[PDB]
Amino acid sequence: GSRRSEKSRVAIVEATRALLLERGFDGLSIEAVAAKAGVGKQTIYRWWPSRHALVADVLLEDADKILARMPKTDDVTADLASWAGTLAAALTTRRGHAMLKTLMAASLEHEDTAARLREGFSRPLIESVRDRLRDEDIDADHAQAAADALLGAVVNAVLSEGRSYSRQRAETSARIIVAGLR
Amino acid sequence: RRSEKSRVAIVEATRALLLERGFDGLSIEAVAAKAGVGKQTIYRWWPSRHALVADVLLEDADKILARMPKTDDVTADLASWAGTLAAALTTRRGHAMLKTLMAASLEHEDTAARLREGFSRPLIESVRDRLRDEDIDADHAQAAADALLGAVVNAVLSEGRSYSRQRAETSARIIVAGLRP
Amino acid sequence: RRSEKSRVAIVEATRALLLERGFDGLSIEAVAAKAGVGKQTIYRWWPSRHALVADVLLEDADKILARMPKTDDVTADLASWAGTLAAALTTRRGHAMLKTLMAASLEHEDTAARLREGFSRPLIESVRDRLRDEDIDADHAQAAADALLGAVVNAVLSEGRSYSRQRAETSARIIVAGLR
Amino acid sequence: SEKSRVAIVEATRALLLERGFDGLSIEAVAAKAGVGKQTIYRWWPSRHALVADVLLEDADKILARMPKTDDVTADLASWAGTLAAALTTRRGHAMLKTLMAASLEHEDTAARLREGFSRPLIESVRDRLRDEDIDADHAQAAADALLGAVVNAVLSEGRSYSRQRAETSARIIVAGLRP
DNA sequence: TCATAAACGAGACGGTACGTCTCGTCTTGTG
DNA sequence: CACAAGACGAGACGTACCGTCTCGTTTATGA
Repeated sequence: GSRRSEKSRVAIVEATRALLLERGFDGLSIEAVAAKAGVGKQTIYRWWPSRHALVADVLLEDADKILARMPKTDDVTADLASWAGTLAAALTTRRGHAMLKTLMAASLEHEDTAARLREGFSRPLIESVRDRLRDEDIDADHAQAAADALLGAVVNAVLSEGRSYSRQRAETSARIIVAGLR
Repeated sequence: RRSEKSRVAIVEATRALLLERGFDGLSIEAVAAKAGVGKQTIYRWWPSRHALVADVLLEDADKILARMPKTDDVTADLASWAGTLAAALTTRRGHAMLKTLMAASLEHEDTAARLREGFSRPLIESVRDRLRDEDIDADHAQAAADALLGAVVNAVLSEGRSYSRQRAETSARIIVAGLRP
Repeated sequence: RRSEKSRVAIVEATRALLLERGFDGLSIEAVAAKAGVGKQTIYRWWPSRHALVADVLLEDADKILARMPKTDDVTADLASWAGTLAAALTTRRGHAMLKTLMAASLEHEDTAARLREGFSRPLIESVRDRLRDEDIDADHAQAAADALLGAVVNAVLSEGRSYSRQRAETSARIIVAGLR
Repeated sequence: SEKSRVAIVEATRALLLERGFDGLSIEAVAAKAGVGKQTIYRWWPSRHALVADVLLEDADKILARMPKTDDVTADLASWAGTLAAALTTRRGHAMLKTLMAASLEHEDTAARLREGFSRPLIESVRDRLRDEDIDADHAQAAADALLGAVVNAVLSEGRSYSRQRAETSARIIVAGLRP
């Protein structure tokens, strides 16, 4: 029997990406997506339960555009500093920013997509950090509070202030936090 | 003139509705109906839904903004303050205020500006000032404050209730310790 | 509170779409658009597409209902009344009206009752009364009226604007002759 | 495949009974049969065309042959009375309503239904009159008048319309055909 | 002491979007 | 190698709110 149209799925996904880019999450209608992709609304509803699941699936496929590798060296401070700065750079590009904003918005509005987006974004970042500190044998309570403050520094700053938030502050926060672990 | 009864009604309905349905679930018509008011009397005094919500949050600002204790141990102070903040953002009310502050700020530029003035800026200021009351270099105070507030706010926003005073305090201790040569 | 003019605009728009679509392709959204109005202005004041359409039909009763001529020649009068009726159901508008009236009525009984009370009944009453003048058994009058209105209405419902004045008039002539 | 074409018709029939016209859906018909709706669309554009075929295959429950004896008034009265009974039975009223709706839904369908129902009734009357050397105009007008009376009346009033009324209109019309 | 204008409750207005529904065509796997 | 099962583009359905705009109807002085 009939099966899902790949062409329509691709068109929907791409149209959503574009509309978030030019309008934001709050500015996104299922109707606009359908129009822009030349599909019927129901082709969207058939496969996704909401605006939120659609948006989540669209961000997740772009998750590599934010998660860079964690550098491994004898020098742990410079590793987490490079990691923090690189992530900051990523989160202050036009789409890095719009991606973070959208990600926050969708998470606030629906718990399921917060969880999925977080296994897509939050968790791998924090685990890069905890893994890196676990290499230097740091008590997990501490490695946790540390990963907390390093990622939180960046994500919170980029959400409060905009693209103006510079690498340097992130790298500084990485240095302080790391030196705190004696 | 202006009706105070109507105003308190509207603000109270906006609070209760924020609490029960979150920001995305708040409609003006709902606020009006629960307040027994005509919705025009909401548009007459507030330029938008976001500004109204902003006002409501600011009026509640003292539930979240706590004064930095200034004793002899900067560590115990910053940790006291962090755990206190994390405890205050962890009740249904504090949490709802956090989520709302975020949603509203993400959607409206000037509402973001007001809420940053009323919440983010003073909270960064608390930590920053407290470190510049010793003589930590300014960049280091910025970055440290960035990290403490960052830890608390992003954690609460990620794990809600199951965030603890303890992790926020420990985080405070690690940051402060990273400031001693 | 309730806007006149919005109402007027919706009734005219409805008339237009029925006239062109007709009842089966009548949508609220097309009406709203055509009338420069919000849907909810239609939904607020009308429990159904049928009650809307029925108000629109009942306002145009005058276009169809005509006074019964009363002369010395009852044959002449019923011929004229019927030919005048069949003329008015053979116009673009009158025909679209009949189809709509019948379509609307089939779908809901309250609608059929309101239209039968604003249309069928005054016409059969017109005929029956005209014959009650000339003094005729009730059954005969009734079944004569059934056939005078019936010939016209069912001809027009079946074939369309190809139906004629002549046929209606002649049917009248025949029926009345038959009451001799 | 014409084994499917038939299994669809009686399925539409069966359904059309319990749901009536407005509540008919190609989807439901495809479901009752062992068939994908595309099979139904292979032979019919729409619901109206299919309902129309069902009805046409059941024309004989409505139309009955014109009696031809030595008494025209009796023949026509009999005809009109029989059609009148047929149109106010219970299934007959429902059928008439479905026929009218189906016609209103689309012009092409109103034409097929007129051609298989209205037309042979009219022509049965015109022909029965042409057998008595009545004028074509007068035979047509009398036809319009008898069929018209019955059909219009059953559409306007319920199933309460009676044999005697149709019969009476017949006697009146025929009486009026005399010099 | 009234009359008088503001602010008010109510809620109708032209609109946008929602999420559901059914139509008639298009697609694909299996029987 | 035809066809049931059903995905698809289209677009109307009736509902919920949006922000604007009348409506009478309180009120609270200051003429």
